Amino acid sequence: MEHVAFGSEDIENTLAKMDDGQLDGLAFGAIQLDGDGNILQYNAAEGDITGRDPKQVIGKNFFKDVAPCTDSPEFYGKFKEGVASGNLNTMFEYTFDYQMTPTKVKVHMKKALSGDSYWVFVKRV
Ligand SMILES: *C(=O)/C=C\c1ccc(O)cc1
Repeated sequence: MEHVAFGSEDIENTLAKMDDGQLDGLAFGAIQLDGDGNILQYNAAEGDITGRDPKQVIGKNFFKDVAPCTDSPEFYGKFKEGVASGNLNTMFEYTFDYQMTPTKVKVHMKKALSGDSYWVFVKRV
């Protein structure tokens, strides 16, 4: 497994050398989003969590199509402000109840090394 801890202070240099294949090795759910909210990478751990099929989520919009739960000032509002400022590093708890049993999760959003690209990390609590 990829021995990287949730909430690490350097996760972005770490998940830079990783391919999608190496991303599944993560002990937590990893989601990469472009600046518009579209999904570029989805990890199986995220899949084990949300039940969504990684292959069928890449290319879609997280806020609009896949996970309407984050369409609130408490998640999306933070993502949009983070994109606008070009710097995001925030952690919080949330509920994912769209087309699924209400599952309590820990969320960590951070700006990736790359210019317009953002990480979403999730792990059950
Ligand atoms: C609300 O967010 C429900 C579900 C959900 C589905 C997929 C992903 O990635 C997160 C959350």
